[PDB]
Amino acid sequence: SVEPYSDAAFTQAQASGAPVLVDVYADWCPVCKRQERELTPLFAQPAQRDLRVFKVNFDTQKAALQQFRVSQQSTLILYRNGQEVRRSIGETSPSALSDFLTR
Repeated sequence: SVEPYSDAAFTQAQASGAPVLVDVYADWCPVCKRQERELTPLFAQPAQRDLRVFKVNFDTQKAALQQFRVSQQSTLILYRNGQEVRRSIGETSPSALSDFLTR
């Protein structure tokens, strides 16, 4: 699933046991645009079937940025079982983004 970040939906996703992707975007970022392109089909693939994606708007959700220790748009943070596994900034290789979600 893909949904806008909110406190309540994020906390419920983290308590669910499912993997969670925090995707920090900006409406005027060509990298972000580019990422979104390549991530959208990856989100629909069977290996991603349990992934809960939250889109954090860099411009409007500043409390979320502090929580996630995020200083740049195009940051991706992957959680499993409620704990951060890895993060990535600015990556636009389709194979690298696939592997970021999969490994």
